[PDB]
Amino acid sequence: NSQLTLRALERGDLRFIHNLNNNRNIMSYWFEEPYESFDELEELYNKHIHDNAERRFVVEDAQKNLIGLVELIEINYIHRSAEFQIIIAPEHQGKGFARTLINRALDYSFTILNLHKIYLHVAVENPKAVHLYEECGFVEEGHLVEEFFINGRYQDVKRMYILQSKYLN
Amino acid sequence: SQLTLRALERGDLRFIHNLNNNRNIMSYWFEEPYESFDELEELYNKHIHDNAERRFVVEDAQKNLIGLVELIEINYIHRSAEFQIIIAPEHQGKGFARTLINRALDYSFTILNLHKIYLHVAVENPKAVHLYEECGFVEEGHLVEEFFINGRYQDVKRMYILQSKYLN
Amino acid sequence: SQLTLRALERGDLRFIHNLNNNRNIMSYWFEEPYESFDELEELYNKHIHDNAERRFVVEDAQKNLIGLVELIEINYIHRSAEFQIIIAPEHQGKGFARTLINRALDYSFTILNLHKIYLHVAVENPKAVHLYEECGFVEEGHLVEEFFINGRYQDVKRMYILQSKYLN
Amino acid sequence: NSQLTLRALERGDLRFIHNLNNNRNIMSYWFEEPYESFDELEELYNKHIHDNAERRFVVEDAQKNLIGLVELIEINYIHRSAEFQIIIAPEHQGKGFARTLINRALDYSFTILNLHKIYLHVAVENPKAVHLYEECGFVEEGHLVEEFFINGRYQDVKRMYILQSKYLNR
Amino acid sequence: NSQLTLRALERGDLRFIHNLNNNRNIMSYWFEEPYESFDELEELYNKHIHDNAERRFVVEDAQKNLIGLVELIEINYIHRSAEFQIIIAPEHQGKGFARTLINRALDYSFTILNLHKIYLHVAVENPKAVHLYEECGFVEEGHLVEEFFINGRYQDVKRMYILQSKYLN
Amino acid sequence: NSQLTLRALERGDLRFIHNLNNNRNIMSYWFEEPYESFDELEELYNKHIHDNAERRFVVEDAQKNLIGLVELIEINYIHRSAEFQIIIAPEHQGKGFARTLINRALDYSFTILNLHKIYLHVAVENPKAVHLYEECGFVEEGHLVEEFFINGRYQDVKRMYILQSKYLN
Amino acid sequence: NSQLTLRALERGDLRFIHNLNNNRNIMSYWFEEPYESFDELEELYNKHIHDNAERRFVVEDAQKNLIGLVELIEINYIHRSAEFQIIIAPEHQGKGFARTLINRALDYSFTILNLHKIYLHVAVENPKAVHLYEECGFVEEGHLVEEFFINGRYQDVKRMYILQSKYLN
Amino acid sequence: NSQLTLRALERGDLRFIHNLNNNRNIMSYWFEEPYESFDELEELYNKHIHDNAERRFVVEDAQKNLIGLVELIEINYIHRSAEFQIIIAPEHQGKGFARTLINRALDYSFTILNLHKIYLHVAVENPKAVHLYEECGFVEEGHLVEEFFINGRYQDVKRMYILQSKYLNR
Amino acid sequence: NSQLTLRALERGDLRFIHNLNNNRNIMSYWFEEPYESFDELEELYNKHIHDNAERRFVVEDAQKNLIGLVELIEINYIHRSAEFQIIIAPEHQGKGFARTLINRALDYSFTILNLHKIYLHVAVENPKAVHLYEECGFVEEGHLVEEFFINGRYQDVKRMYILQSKYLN
Amino acid sequence: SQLTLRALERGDLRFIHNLNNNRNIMSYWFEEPYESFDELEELYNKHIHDNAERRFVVEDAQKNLIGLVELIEINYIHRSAEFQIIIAPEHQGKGFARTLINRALDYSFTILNLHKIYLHVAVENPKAVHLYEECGFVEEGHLVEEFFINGRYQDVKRMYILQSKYLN
Amino acid sequence: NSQLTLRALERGDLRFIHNLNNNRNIMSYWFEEPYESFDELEELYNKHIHDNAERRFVVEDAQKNLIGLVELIEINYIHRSAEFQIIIAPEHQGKGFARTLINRALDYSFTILNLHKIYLHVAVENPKAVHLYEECGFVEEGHLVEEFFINGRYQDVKRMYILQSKYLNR
Amino acid sequence: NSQLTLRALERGDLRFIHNLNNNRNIMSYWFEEPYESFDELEELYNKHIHDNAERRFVVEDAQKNLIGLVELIEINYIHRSAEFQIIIAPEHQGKGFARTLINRALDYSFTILNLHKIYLHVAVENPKAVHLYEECGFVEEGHLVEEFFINGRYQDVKRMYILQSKYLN
Repeated sequence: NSQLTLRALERGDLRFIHNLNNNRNIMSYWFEEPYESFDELEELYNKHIHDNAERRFVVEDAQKNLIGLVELIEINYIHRSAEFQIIIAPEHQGKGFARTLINRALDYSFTILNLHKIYLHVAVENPKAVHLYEECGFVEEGHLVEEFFINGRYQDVKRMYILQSKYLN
Repeated sequence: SQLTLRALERGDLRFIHNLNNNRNIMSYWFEEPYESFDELEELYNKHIHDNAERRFVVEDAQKNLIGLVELIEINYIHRSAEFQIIIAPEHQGKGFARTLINRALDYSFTILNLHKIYLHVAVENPKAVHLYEECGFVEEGHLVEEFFINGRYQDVKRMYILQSKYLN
Repeated sequence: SQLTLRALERGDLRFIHNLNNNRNIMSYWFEEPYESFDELEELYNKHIHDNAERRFVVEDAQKNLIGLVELIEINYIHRSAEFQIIIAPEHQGKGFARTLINRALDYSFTILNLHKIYLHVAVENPKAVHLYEECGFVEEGHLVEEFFINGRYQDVKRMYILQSKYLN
Repeated sequence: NSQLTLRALERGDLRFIHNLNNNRNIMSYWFEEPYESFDELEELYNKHIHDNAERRFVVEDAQKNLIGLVELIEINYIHRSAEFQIIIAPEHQGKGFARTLINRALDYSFTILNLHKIYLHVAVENPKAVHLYEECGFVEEGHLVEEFFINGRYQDVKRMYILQSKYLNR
Repeated sequence: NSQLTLRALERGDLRFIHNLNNNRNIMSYWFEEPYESFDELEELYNKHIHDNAERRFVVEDAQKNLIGLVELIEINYIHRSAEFQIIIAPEHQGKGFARTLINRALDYSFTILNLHKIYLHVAVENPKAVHLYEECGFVEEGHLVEEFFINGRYQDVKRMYILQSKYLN
Repeated sequence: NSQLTLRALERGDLRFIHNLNNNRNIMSYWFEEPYESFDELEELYNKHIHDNAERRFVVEDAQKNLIGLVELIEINYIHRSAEFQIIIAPEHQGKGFARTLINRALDYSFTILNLHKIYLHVAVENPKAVHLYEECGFVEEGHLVEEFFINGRYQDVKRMYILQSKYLN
Repeated sequence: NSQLTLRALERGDLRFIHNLNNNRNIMSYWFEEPYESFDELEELYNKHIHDNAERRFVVEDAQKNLIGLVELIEINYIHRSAEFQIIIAPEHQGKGFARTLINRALDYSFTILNLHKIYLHVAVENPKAVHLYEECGFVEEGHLVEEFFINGRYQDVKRMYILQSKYLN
Repeated sequence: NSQLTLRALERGDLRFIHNLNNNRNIMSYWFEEPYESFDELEELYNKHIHDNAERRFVVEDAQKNLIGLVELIEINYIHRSAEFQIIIAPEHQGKGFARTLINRALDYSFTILNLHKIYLHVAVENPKAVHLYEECGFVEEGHLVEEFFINGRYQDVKRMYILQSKYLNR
Repeated sequence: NSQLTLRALERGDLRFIHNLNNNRNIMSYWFEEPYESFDELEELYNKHIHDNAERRFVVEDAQKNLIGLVELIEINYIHRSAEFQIIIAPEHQGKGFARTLINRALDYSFTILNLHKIYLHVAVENPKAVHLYEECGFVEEGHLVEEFFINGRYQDVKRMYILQSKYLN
Repeated sequence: SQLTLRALERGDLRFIHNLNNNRNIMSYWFEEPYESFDELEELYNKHIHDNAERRFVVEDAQKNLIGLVELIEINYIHRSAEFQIIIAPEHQGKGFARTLINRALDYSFTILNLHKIYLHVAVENPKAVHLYEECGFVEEGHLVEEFFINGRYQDVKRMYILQSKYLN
Repeated sequence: NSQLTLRALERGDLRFIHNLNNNRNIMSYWFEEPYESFDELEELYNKHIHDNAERRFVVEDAQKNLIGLVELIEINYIHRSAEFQIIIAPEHQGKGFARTLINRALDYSFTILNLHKIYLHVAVENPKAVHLYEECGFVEEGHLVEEFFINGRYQDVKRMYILQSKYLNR
Repeated sequence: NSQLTLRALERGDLRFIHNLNNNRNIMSYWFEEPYESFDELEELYNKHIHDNAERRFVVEDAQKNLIGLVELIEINYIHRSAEFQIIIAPEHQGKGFARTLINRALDYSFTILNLHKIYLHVAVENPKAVHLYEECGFVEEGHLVEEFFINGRYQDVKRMYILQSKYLN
């Protein structure tokens, strides 16, 4: 709903993020191996406290339930571009929060970091997310062929993208 | 009258963090409303001896955390300092702005021995530029599209006040 | 069916230490049954980012610590990995061997994208070499007097299984 | 020709590399700023000596004249994919060398590194980069809109790729 | 002239820099104290070698003579702004290289660094400096009152500024 | 010949090593990538100067020419085993120095290092290598199936091994 | 009274010292800015644990109430001289403990460190302290003109002093 | 004369500084021990490169002959006051240079550093130090009793001062 | 009894080991000074966590009572030799556990580290231990004359020894 | 008889600190009665392995902290050591001096194998120089104005005793 | 003869020491591996500069020709005992030097170090090591069975000793 | 003579120091072992460069020849005492430079270092040393019995001492 907010990740939030980072199936559409020790994650978090090339956001409702995660990575201040990554948690999915949350990472990228472009990557075989993004104003700019090994085979992905004005206006 | 002003300590940091992740308060500082505690704590721990800033916490007599005030970029040759100010939204509209701005000019001019104090303020903050004008500040600057805030390029004033006019 | 497989954490380490100081279990790994927690903890803390190994903990649904499984010497050119396995003596003879070996080949072949998996197994372990044979492994090696264990020089098998045959 | 070879980027080759990373003409198509200290080149070079995620190639002829460079970067060892890029030094361009150099690299990635997918990012306003790349076998899979700011203004670039599949049989 | 080119500052140049930072005529016009040991200068360098908020340029002619120093400082990245500062060696002044070297500077920022605003601070009693900024398109936006104490007295400086739009177009 | 002697690897030799580790003909037969900067090589050295699980030998003739490299690696200490590897410089191949240099190697391990087992891995399609190990007393014990990807293709290698007993006696 | 003692400062004592270091008015006659974070103080304390150039003493009664602070700083073992600094706390002042406490810092400087001279600095505009010191045997040796910025203006101070014998005898 | 200039103390000037810090004649009035390693001079020099609390001046003539030094120390930026001291090398004393050197320093402190008060500590048994200092405008504000042990015995020193007030108008 | 086990020393075990390291009389037949701070010991323990040249074992019964300590030191993997050291605690002595425990350090040295020789050192004036060792298969190989200062005078000691087969067979 | 002597540990340090800030006890050691715990703790942590000193704590059977005894400047060539001793004022005049001095000479001569033990004692300590004389020590030194203590320059004795005379 | 002297092992003497620690003939009786980097020799040398537990002696003649070495190791300062060993460089063996060298060492240990017991470990298959050692006064106290693996096979060594007692009176 | 001057010890002098500390004739008379590597010497130096409890003097003649070494050690600061030690190079002995170099030494301590007591320790069987201290005003105050083991035997030394008063006056 409108109650949904975003907030900078925090050390208190690191069990909730670990639990999602070890879920084979949540992690399956992020193209990332489900194996992170709470030691490795914790330490990767600390090493990156001051890395200005990312914003990692924890997603919350009103009753203070952690809904999921929005991430901006690969922020380049020269070309003004960033990669966006969203995970809604197992217990918070199929509830209709996607549109909202995706739209606050643009709101953020665009109304705060003054970015020129946000781009994502999405499995053609997760053809629910691609309609979600479309319906937010993202257009397809590449059919990456056999990019990422997911689940026993090489799987294709769509690079999608929305520009700053487009969102802002 | 009941409003004291004292240095920033450690069990002050969850006050600061809170306000530091608020859009409607940070924008007025132009800053980005993203700072985790780790960042906050660690950046605190690195300036602990930096003699170029005075970070103050505003308290009442009941000792409840009223706001903060900063004297940043203190340059000891030209004796210039900037002044930013924040009242927590929960102590706004109480008539605390004038008192807290004068203690800040009272610390700068009567303790630090400074020559200039300067602030930057959003132009769209029309009931605020007055405040500082009303405290003896005068615009010297119309900054065209200094800060990108809330979707667009925006203008802020550079205002200024000297020891010569606050002490005299 | 009820057996999950997940990365090695910190409040896992008294499980590991225990088994790591057991003769009748370590010998089957050829290793020495001497490792204190300090050694264990500190060596853990030094490979935390080593991307050449995947150390997994076996749990049930009741979440009781069933065993561990390791993918060590992962070489990303030849895509070969070794596979060691341990079930705590208190979950032995329950019929857990096949399930846990297949999840290990399922992690190696379908997540890591590996070409080879290889294990070493005592020759005197005659109801075990079968197990892996029975899981699609085939001896390529009779290692003459590789490991000194339990008083004498002893032989182990080098067995192997490819992504080509586990996926097909 | 056949004289051209690739080898490990060494410490002594950094006054060669600095000079090309400070050239506006070369860099502005590599999409990176034409600015970098020898000190930023060498210290960044020292930080990455052990990084199994890249191979950095100084290209030489038969008389050891420094011709050009070749990177293979972002070397992921799950998906087995990398990014491939190439400069040929202003003094050795337009001599029919690019293909040998693309080939050698794809030979290295595929017959040695064992990668599944070599991909390159190429600008539309560089029509002979696109072309040479097609000749060598690369396929476009993308057209990225105003993805990089380059010389006054936002420009599109293409993505093009070959698989181990395609290169080891032709 | 067309022989003036900008290149990154280098260690082997840091003696030339040293001579301009310990000269009072030039550093007055930089609001900064003309005292800086070769060790401070060089330790400061090493300290800011990876620092993305500045670009420090040496200026060469055709014969590899050393001309001057262009700097872009406080490259802010949200707001896309830098402050521009310059020194033309004493021996090399009043040959009309200024405009071409303020030109090169506006070029970098706006064509490569994709910044919106270039801004400087120019001493009101250094009007030569004032009149070189105005022909390159700078506009006054602040009259900073008693900003710097210099040669025994507190002076005024002008903020002047030029925007990306106005440059290219 | 009797002029071939082993001595510890030295820093001043590490250029000679450098030339064999960046050569593809020789490193194929070492199951290892022919790419290694002088900095990796030399930083790796310093890293393993006190490390008791390897002995790294340079091989000299009478005239102090540099011949080759003998290594003993993974000197395990419970089980008394090492793996033996070798390279004879290209210029120095096929003069029949091999046996004497595999000989010296078996000598060290078994007479000074009191190891029980010497073992190697030899590329099946590098049979010259195979036939040099068998005359020095090595016995095959493994046919490692598709162990190394090399020149575009996954190959087989032989484990071969020789025991302390069989050497001395 | 005679019950008053002195004891080396200690980490347990650091809230009591902080509370005095942030009192504009206690700190006003010490010429020192009232702004020390409990972090800065704590850290300055640690950095100086072994600095033999100071003695920092906490002042206590019988019931274990912390009365104030006596400090010796700038101890020079060549000329034998030190600066003395006393603060009695807000809740312990106007009680007649000054004479006593001042006399145990001499007792200490003189009977223990074997110092030759103790000197202080005192605002002419805190003309209660100057009579206190006089009445302890301190004589005036300079009228420092406009030394220290206190409270909106430059204020004068008396350098005072008592020699070793003078005290000891 | 007018040829004399002050500049930043550099690494190369420390064999000049060592030699004066090891001279009993010079130091014994500066109140400091005539003993210090080059190693103690250079390592202490390295520790203080960034210290905004001091300015250390090598004085030179027109031919860059090393004449003397000048410190301004204890540079407090609330009270805006400092201590000022000066040696003139044994080979360039008694040539009428001291005033230029005091002036230059007071020019630096007042027209650049922006200090409110420059103070010096001078010995009674140095009557031409007291004198030169008066000529330049300094006022005694103190007479410190046996404040320093110097050559066998305890000696008094005076304190003398000028304000920015007095120097910028005369 | 047969219930007796050995286990790698551990940080929890360090009061029990300290208490024995400060017993003049237990430490008297170990030729070692009874003075180790729990700080020195603790720190010596940490420094040696990964030193492969020793095994320090804590001895336990069934009810989890710490019986004493067995130590292997000076393990040399080239000659295969080690020094063995046993202490049974004050409250666990004269109970008949010696034979057992000595025989598990051989069992360990011989069945696990694959050592060739274990040797000890024993005061001729502790002529109970020498019969204990004899009765375990240790033979005397030197009468060290006036080796170790124990209790006011230079005392002689027997170097004793048992070989691997001898034990194993 | 009931008095044991053992090494200095960590939960010993508030004993030591206490005595270390006492004038009437430290003076007899000539030392300065100023040492904070931080100094004490940290200097402890730096000599933990220094094999030139043995710092002992005196306990009774009831295990109450009776005093301390030190063997400092142990030189392993000349085999000389100094010996300082302190009984807490609350265990003084109990007749503990002789027993505790002999255990110290018993540790030095029969464990450390030392040749000399030497102590320095205030001359104005006339019922103490006797004590050590009475334990076999003999003045070799009248140190003129060694130590400044309690307002004035003062003399101390250098006394000495050898392994040759304590063992024989 | 009387020209021979011992002195502190210095940094410059390590290319002399390396060469003897890499000789199979010399080392194989010292019971240590004939293998060690200059880097392992120098870094181990750097780690032990302050170690009061050893004295390491380069032996020289009258013309400073490097003759041989001498260690005294495991220098315990309770029991006052040490291990003593000695090499004489292949080019200066069989010239009647060993005794002087053993003597000098026992002079150092007993008249300077003040040790109670100097002990050496000697191999049976070195009958003139045993012999020379007896001549100098050393007594066997042990015969250690197959204590070291040396040249293909396990060998026994003897232990031999002299006390300060015996050496300071003969 | 009047050409003998003291100056601080310097790194470039530390070879001269090296030659006196490895000479047995001279170090016997210093109660210290004539063995000290150039690395120990030079690492010890660096360690005590800021250390205020010693002054280490080299002694030069007019021609910059290197004469000897004067040291002041254990400069205690409460009690104002140092120990004085000296070496006159062998080549430079018995020319009557001693008194002037013991003189210079007493001069420093008492006129610059404001110490009350100079003390030394002189080997009873080194009476030449004894008779040089007595004419410079030293007085015996201790006969240290069997203090140092030297050339095979434990000797006696004299404490001798001289006071500030007696020097100047």
